[PDB]
Amino acid sequence: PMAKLLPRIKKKILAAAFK
Repeated sequence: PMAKLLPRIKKKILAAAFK
């Protein structure tokens, strides 16, 4: 998607994975 929102979500998911 042109919107960075979805890639950002993925990045946040990886961030949430960082425990």
